[PDB]
Amino acid sequence: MKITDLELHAVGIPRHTGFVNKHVIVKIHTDEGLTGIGEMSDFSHLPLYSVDLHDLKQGLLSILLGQNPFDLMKINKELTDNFPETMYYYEKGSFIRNGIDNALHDLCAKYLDISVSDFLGGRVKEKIKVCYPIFRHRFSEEVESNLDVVRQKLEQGFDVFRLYVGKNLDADEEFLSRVKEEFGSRVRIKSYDFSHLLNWKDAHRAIKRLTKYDLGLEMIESPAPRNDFDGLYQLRLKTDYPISEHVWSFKQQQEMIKKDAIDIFNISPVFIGGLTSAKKAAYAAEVASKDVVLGTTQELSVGTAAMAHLGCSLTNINHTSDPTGPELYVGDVVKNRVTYKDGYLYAPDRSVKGLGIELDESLLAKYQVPDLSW
Amino acid sequence: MKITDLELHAVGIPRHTGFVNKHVIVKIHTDEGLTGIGEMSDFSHLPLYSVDLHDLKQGLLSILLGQNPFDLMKINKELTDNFPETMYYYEKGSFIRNGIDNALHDLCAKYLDISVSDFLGGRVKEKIKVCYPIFRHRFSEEVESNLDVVRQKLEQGFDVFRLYVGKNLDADEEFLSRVKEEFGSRVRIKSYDFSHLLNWKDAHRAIKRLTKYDLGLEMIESPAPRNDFDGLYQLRLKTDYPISEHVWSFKQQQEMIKKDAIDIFNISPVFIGGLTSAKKAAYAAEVASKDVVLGTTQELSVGTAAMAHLGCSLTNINHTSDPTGPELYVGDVVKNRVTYKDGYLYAPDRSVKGLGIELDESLLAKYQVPDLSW
Repeated sequence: MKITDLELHAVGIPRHTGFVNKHVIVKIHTDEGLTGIGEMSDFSHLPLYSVDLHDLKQGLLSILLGQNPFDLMKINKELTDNFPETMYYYEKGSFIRNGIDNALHDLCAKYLDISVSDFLGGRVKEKIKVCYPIFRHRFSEEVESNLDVVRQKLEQGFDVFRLYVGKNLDADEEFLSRVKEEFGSRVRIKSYDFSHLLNWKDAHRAIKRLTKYDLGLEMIESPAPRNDFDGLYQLRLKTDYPISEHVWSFKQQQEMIKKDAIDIFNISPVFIGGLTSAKKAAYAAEVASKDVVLGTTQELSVGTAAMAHLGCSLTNINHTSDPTGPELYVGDVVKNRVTYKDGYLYAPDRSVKGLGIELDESLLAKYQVPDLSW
Repeated sequence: MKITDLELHAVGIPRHTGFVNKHVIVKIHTDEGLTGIGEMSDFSHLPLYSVDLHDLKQGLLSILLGQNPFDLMKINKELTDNFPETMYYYEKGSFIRNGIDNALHDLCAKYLDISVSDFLGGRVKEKIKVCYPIFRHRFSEEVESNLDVVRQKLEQGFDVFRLYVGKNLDADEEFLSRVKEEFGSRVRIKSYDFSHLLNWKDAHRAIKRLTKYDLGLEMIESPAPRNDFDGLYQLRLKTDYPISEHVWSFKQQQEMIKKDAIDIFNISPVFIGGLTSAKKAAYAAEVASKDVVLGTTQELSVGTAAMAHLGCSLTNINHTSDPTGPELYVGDVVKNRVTYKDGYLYAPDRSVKGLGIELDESLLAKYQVPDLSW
């Protein structure tokens, strides 16, 4: 009923590339003993500075100590007050707020003996279709390797992928051409993701040549520089396909809504500050009669589980989403990881109170790191 | 866990004028036996036709039968599917959806042994400031009577009122002048409500003369015809004070948000289809960095209790609200009515699971009526 302590433990999980992303596993304790778990991921993004976890624990406790975890609106306002939105995609304050708010959801749900799902409005479906990533080709040589990825993942159930483009357009068409002639309708590339790397006119040129390949194309993702609302709008009018963009702040989302700059709002709790903020963003999109899809993150099973519950509760998700964080790592820190089958992300067992994901202390100690330093 | 039946009982409560408004008391039953209660009010508004309750019960049951009350998002989508939004202030389908969604909230909360408050994000405050209505003067003769109302209500704790203006402007200034010289800063008229009766230019003229009296004025309410978004916008730029307007549909709200037509969104669950829809509207306003206030309704304690819980959960309500439905009637159908003290509406006891309001069967039978006919 009352928050009494907080634990912030940093962990580093080696990716299939050897590189290690650092995450923070959150534990919110209470006077009665129940504990809510959460995850602060994506700290491995610019700006090139690291946050002092000792100091962060202290500041977060000063805010949370003695509070009722059920006062989500009150607590989130206090979190936003201390960790302001900045219209920047990778604001570390967002990851921080996300871990806390998500842990509060887990805590409240456990207390009421219900799944986080039932705390988010229930189920509209039990799973959401996701896609597997094919990272941008810099050389036409990497094509073959990516073709194998499609081959391998298709066998594992992933028939839909998202292609990060923009660098070497010739290499992208070759890849698209190769995948079309080898798998045909067996595989779909639901999106061409520009990652804000091109100005809108340059993206328009690329879009015209890549869309010559419509392998179940659903949308064009991030085809303009960050916060270039007028650019997104122009591209939206010149592009037959839906334009999608990530939501990283309410001010940014408000600008896109007011300008009718995009077609699909790509939402991820980690980039907007948690489930509470993500729900607000999804509802603002719903009121504006706009579609939503869940975005990609570097989250492990704890953070991804939150997105699974969120996604299965929304009524305005009619397209393929991107949460595949667990696929980036071999290991994790839970007893049982989230389930992906036939290219779908499943919401955790509704009969299990809380997040439906449990931590494995041995794995936590195994991947533990002293800080979030680069 | 599963909805098994529905009860729709019409009641007519005589107002302090003798006129009787007809409401519908909703009861959603489940296989386990728990029951959720709700209220469908404001049926006494145009259009001049009445809904067949026998048929309505049947249709609503066909939708709800066998469903999990916790699937709020799913159920609300089905409700919206069958009772579409129409951009009309008094759409009866809205009152209908409101009674059902609110009863589902009561049901879910009772099941989890928590107050509806904790099902809405907790508490930001325990009460919200409201104002007492002073209905439009048609003659300068009614002034004296209204002065008594201010006198009487001020003694009862209501130091803030809302004035419905537009008809006889000379009578309005006289009233405003009389109240200022007799109570001074003791009383406040937080709003001049035009009720969509004047085109924006005519409202502008009235606003300029009435604002000569600033008795703690907070906003100008409904100063343009219904759905006149461009008019509201023009008035918003020419009026120093915040412009407020009711939200009756997401399409309407979306237009006002996109155009930045108003300053304050006046939300009432009954006019937008229930707590679930009202939360979405409040969040869309929050994302747009706009304020919200709760509007007036003809609701008894059951419906008003829902607004009390809602209002105490929001972080963007910094002005005086208008829910005073209970003040319109002498009687009601509950064991204990909602509490108003010092001009504040209090959220029901958080320790009481559900809505915090209980029906009184004897009173229900006492005010029962056969239909919603005019």
